[PDB]
Amino acid sequence: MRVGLVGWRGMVGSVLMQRMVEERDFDLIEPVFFSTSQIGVPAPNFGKDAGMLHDAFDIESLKQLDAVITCQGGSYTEKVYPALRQAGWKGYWIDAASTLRMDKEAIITLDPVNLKQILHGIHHGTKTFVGGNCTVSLMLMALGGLYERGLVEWMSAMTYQAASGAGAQNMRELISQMGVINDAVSSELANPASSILDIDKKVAETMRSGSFPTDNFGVPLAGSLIPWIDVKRDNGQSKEEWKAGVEANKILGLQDSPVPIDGTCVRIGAMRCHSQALTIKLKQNIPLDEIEEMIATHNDWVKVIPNERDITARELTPAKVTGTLSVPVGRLRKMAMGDDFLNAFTVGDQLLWGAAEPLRRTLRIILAE
Repeated sequence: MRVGLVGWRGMVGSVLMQRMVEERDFDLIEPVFFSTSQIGVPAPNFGKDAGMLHDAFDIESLKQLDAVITCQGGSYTEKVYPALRQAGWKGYWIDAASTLRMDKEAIITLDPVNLKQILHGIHHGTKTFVGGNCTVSLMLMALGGLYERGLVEWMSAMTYQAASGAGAQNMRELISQMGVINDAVSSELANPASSILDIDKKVAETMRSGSFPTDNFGVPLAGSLIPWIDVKRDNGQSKEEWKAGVEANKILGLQDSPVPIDGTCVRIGAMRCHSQALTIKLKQNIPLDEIEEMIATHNDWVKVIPNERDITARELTPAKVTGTLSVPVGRLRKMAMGDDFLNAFTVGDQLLWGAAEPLRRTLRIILAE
């Protein structure tokens, strides 16, 4: 099967390859790599020889591919996806960008959760599959048990989003900022007896000095947070706080009867793991004993973390999760407001499940058919 990869050198594109190499995905497909900067040059060899690089903007070149997995982003998809369809391409388009997520002809992929919805589409046309928003898919990879059973009346989400979400450049800024802040009070920290409030004062001035590296975020992220992600919408939500409902239901396939979901999406200085604090409103007071099972059983990556202090500290943090496909969820307890009020805190790598993993898995699926 002739599959082209686009935007594969990018940040997501890279995790995508690492994983395809790990799962030997390259053993069931004839790969063709795409670039926009220097066609003709040899192509990467992750294991097998894949010839040269091809023109990612060449509609004619793509027409000869059965599959296209692009992590090249929206601006690319907007031009090339259309051009490719109208030119009669009936092949499979596996995209990471949000562009086609809300299109009728496109299925948002997250099999662990919606394998059903995917297979229907596979046999019944559907050639355009898009991955879901980093926040939503990690959320579902944790609360998959409850949702799949329509057990949820509504959910309130307050997030702790990693910088990776914004782009590679932002991660760099985050660590530069952390650097710039230590640099300001480096010595004073050494002297175990300096003035704590003086250390603070400086740190504050620094983050405040225009010379603080904020070209990518606009304001400081390290040592602060930004209670707004993406563009403002008509009502009060941001497109980030919005992709929540619309996209979540689409997957759950329940748009004319959708579970209410809203909350505040905040950026915190974490590298690549999104974290969420959910106020889950269930419909029927269910024993926590059973919520854990439904949850724990939904898929092989969600991991329930005993609501015990010490272990939660080791286990439910960006620190532990980053880089892994594990999706911890803990602090599971009924809340001060009724036994149909379930509290839950989850951590998840945004580059894997929140972006790349679904894509490669989807391929393996479409193949098993």
